[PDB]
Amino acid sequence: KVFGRCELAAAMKRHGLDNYRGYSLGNWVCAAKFESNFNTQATNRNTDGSTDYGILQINSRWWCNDGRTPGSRNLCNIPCSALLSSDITASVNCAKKIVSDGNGMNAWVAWRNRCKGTDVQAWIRGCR
Repeated sequence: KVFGRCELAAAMKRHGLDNYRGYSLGNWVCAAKFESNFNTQATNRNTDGSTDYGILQINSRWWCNDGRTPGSRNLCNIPCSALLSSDITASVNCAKKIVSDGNGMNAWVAWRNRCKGTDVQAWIRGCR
């Protein structure tokens, strides 16, 4: 599913991401924009052999199981395929664990390089 911007904002808010670990909703929407272009089905292979999955590009080395990643820990106890669903619940629940792990949203490279320090509230402009 390719979410609309305000559609994704509303889903993320419903699931409690707005201000989670202190990160306002626009941070999460901006992260999803630049990690996946709002596409729940996005997958990208990494140099280390892991893959990033879903709307928030969750990594198969630490967080989800894809059956082909050396050193996998599956800390979010979930198949990586579950992070590609049109329902963002599993991605949200795993993102909550990731952002609590110590480095905050810096775990999302696209957030760090393209959202951090910017006017992120622009990402929820026009949204109810």
